[PDB]
Amino acid sequence: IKPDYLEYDDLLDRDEMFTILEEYFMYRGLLGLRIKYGRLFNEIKKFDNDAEEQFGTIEELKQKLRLNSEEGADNFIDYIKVQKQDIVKLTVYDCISMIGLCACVVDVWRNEKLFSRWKYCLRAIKLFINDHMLDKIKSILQNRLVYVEM
Amino acid sequence: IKPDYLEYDDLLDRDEMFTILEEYFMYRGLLGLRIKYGRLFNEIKKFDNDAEEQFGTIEELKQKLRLNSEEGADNFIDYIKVQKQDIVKLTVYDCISMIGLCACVVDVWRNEKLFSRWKYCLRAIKLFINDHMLDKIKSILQNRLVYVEM
Repeated sequence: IKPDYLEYDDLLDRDEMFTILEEYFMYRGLLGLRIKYGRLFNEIKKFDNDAEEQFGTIEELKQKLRLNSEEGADNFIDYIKVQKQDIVKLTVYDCISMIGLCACVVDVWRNEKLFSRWKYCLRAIKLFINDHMLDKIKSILQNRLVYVEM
Repeated sequence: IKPDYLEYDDLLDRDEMFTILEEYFMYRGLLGLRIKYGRLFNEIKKFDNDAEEQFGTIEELKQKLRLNSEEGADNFIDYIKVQKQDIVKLTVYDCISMIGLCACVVDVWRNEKLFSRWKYCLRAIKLFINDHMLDKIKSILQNRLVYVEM
């Protein structure tokens, strides 16, 4: 049995980055941010800052993609595919920003009670972030948590 | 990619009983019951009646097992082991009541904001309900859904 990541403070080598992200989008997407997070989820939360910088404000994105419309989730996936298509040399930081964007998007859906749309965040991550990039994100998070400790 | 089960109205061969129950406990444990459910979850919700008849009221269990205490999840698992011990020969209907019991317990934890405890419902199901029994539960649900169509 894997741990629950909601209040988890570490990122061990045996912890699977994809599972962490699944639990992150589940809890953020269903419960929201008025909940205590552990140090792990609190580090992932910091990715929101990167997202806003790379892709713009969530307000602008909400309007551009009509996120709460019937087509909103499909519009978000299309947007992610456009980014994947267009970024010439994808970096781990593009992927970090994309995780943050998914997180800001899942908030819009939660606030609207479109609870099941959190699943699209996972669909988006699988399209955009390969296993090599997941490993790089994992190592970044491990280093940042060590720095927080020390 | 499997469908989302929150608003799902069917139960097909490809839909796995354990995944359905994972999502049921996740959604009920995190969002609660003031949410639109599909026909599938609405049938599973009927298992609450079986639970109360077989195991007693949630108020009795909450007290007996000190569910919201530090030890509450472990007390719940101990209790599941007790029931399995005391049942002479387990039937599909014992397993149905047990699913309803998990559901009624997850409500108590949601209400207390012990949000990660829903995971213990899955541990309980794995201890109590084998794949043979899950198959039988699936058949029963499928039958009940046909009646709802008619």
